[PDB]
Amino acid sequence: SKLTVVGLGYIGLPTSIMFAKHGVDVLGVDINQQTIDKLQNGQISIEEPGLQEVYEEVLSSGKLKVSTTPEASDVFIIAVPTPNNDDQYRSCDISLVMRALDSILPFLKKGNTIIVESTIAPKTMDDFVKPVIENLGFTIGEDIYLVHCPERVLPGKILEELVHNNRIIGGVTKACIEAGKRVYRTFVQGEMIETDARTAEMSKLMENTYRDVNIALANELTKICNNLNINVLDVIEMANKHPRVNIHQPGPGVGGHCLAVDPYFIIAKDPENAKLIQTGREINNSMPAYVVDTTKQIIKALSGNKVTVFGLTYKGDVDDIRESPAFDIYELLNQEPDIEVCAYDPHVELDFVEHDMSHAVKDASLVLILSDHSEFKNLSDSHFDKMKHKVIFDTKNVVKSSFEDVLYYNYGNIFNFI
Amino acid sequence: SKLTVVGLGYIGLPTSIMFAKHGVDVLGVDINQQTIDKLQNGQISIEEPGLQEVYEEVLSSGKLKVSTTPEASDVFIIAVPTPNNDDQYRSCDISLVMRALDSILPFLKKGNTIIVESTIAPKTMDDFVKPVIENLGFTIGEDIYLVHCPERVLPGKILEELVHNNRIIGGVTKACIEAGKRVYRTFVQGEMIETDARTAEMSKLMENTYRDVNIALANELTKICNNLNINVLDVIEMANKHPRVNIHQPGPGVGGHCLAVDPYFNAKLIQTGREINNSMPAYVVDTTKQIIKALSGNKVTVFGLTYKGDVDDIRESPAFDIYELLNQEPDIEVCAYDPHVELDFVEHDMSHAVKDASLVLILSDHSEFKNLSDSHFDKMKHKVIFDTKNVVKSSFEDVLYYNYGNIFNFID
Ligand SMILES: NC(=O)c1ccc[n+]([C@@H]2O[C@H](COP(=O)([O-])OP(=O)(O)OC[C@H]3O[C@@H](n4cnc5c(N)ncnc54)[C@H](O)[C@@H]3O)[C@@H](O)[C@H]2O)c1
Ligand SMILES: NC(=O)c1ccc[n+]([C@@H]2O[C@H](COP(=O)([O-])OP(=O)(O)OC[C@H]3O[C@@H](n4cnc5c(N)ncnc54)[C@H](O)[C@@H]3O)[C@@H](O)[C@H]2O)c1
Repeated sequence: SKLTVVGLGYIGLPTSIMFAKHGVDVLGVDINQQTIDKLQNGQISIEEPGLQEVYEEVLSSGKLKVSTTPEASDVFIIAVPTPNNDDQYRSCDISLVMRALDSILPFLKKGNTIIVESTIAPKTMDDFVKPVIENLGFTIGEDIYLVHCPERVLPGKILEELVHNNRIIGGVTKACIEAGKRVYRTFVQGEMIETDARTAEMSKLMENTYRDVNIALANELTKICNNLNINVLDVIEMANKHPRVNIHQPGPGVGGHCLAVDPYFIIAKDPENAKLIQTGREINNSMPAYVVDTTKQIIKALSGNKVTVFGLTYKGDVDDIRESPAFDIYELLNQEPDIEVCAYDPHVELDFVEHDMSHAVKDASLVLILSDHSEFKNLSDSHFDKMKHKVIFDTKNVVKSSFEDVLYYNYGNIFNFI
Repeated sequence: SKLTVVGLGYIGLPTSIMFAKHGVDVLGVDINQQTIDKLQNGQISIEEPGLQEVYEEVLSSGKLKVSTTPEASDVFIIAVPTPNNDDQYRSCDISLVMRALDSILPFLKKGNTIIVESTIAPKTMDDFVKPVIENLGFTIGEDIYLVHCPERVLPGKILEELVHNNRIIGGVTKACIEAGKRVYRTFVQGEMIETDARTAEMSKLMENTYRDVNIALANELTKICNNLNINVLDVIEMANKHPRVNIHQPGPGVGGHCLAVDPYFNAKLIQTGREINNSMPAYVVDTTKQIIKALSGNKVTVFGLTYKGDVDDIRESPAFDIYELLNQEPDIEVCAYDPHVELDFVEHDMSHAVKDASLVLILSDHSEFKNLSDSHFDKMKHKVIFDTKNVVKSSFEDVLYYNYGNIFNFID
């Protein structure tokens, strides 16, 4: 048993380290010479706790070797990025999987297994991958095995997730399913959910679509509830008491790498039919503007100009931005000339970001909480003493503590100020 | 103690039967003399398993009396229908509730309790009910008590749910909450969820909105999946393996229900969801045409005319909407088979309905459809089923079975 991994990023690198730790002879392949040199030198390319340690032993074992050129293997894994095409429908860009596939093609031998771990649009495996392979003479389920196994990981111990998480084996043939089951069985303690390529592709993208549409509903309800002087949050809690009702929570928008990427892979496949998914996307995309307009309303009624943003990340307790509605709000609030913007975020390290809470809140006429950081769960009137007007507008409903001098506004209270 | 229920249908009648069964002197009111006469004669107006039996004893006890006119009571319960204001919004027509409110107004006395059990649009209790009452001289939380307690009925386990299910008492004042609690405490073993009128109103509507939007997603996926030659049903089952993913099932549309929208109307997602669910009858009709184009004949047998399975309600039914459309189509011969629907144009015998039919279209999830063999469909011209509710669980040999996940296989 020999294995190749094409694309050695947040997915590829840990996948290589996992198979090599488990005795498989692994070749790691990347377009980046920087990444290759850095790995050949003995250093990991991505920031992950204790991964550098597990890599060290693995590279010394001779079980992991990194090249820019693939070689004949028993199994090939494509873990390259899938960007959202600049276009109207934000189509899946399968362009990177296609060139990775091309690089694998000359080293293919009968009996081999190809795995696409990258997020792909429905019918990619069948209408794009399958043809290119079958054309060489190979026959899916006989000479070669095609599997889509969408790999997703939280930087909260990626290796742990690689072992224990439930996996979807989406093979082109029932044979491809067995071939892919054979491959992940080396370390997967989790369940091997058997299905065909198209279902595994559609299903994975459905998981993020159900989420996005259901957040779009909660966000839309917040807009309706605020105009009707109804507490959206109290309403969601009531209605959710029904076993068949699972209304999601509102927020400052929908960022995430997957959460905003994935629903667009479905739209682009049949744009005229995906009206609900599109609408869902528009509503979630409008939340930064809804928050900015509300922020503008608050500062007009009060004297002060300064507003302190609390949270710049897409998720709580992460130092990751890049895919954040919280950053989008800050950027917009800054651009507004009649608004003075002050940053505050304990997780990410940046130049324009203030790290002493008191100086950030100093003379501020609003605290716009945008991320659900655990540090925000407990906050007293003392933290906000330096403010011009002690008033918080929480969009993530993270503040659980009690206030006396501070005016607290949720997505369920904001109509009480306006 | 005297209680008055205005409207004796699927809600009002069981509510009357429950309070009377618990020793309250109940006065059932309905606008329909037929319903009044049948109840006075000793027969229930709605089809429900252990209900005619519990009514019999209750009527004999003298605890339940039915009139067309209300009278002074200690508590008034409005359980009239709330139709949809004809929109792609599906707002709440409160006119029947407002009608019922008028009919009770002259019998109001200080200390009384008014309960609106009907589904109402947000801020109804505050902007519509509250003013009309306060105008007479009454003061909410002092003279009289206004409560919105939206029901949730499950035909079959109706009376059982009436006792064990958790209830939302939505009072205009904290006093109104206590007043409504005194009433339901006579039989409610379940929890009394204390809240204000607007939250109780908005939540029932939200419960309905989550459902509609989530069905609109499953229906939209079916349209996408069929064009991509993917099985929607297999996809839903896979994705639902995730604990925080609960994709709903597709269907032949969504039957009439009030939504979390203010009638004054933006509400883009709820509107879109409504349009998609409203297009399902046409999608099914178009698919039916296609099936009939590839086969010979014109006959198609519609199996189910109701919005829900094991019910007789044809009101605002997508199954009825399909039948109506299929009839209107000149190149199509239509036949309706529903065991629960007592109507003139509806065929009683399954064999005569399927006789020379080129297609059998299942539109309702009736328990009788769960188990079906090739023998039932022997009289057909072409033995082929297009199930929209995925109710058929049984196995076939000569019959061609199609689902929302299979239709693309009929080579179209
Ligand atoms: N970020 C995640 O943990 C995550 C979560 C969900 C889904 N995914 C899916 O996996 C994909 C990859 O994510 P990632 O975080 O590993 O990306 P990444 O940027 O961290 O790594 C991609 C790597 O592939 C290399 N590469 C690109 N094209 C190549 C080619 N043609 N041949 C060889 N190497 C090539 C790049 O140099 C880079 O090192 C995502 O785009 C998405 O489809 C990832
Ligand atoms: N069908 C259900 O079990 C159900 C489920 C959810 C919500 N609801 C809510 O309850 C409402 C009623 O449902 P239902 O199934 O009982 O309807 P229904 O048609 O079975 O009964 C309504 C009864 O009220 C009577 N009526 C109408 N207007 C009246 C008036 N102004 N004065 C006196 N009587 C009047 C009618 O004659 C009829 O007998 C629904 O529209 C909805 O708001 C019902």
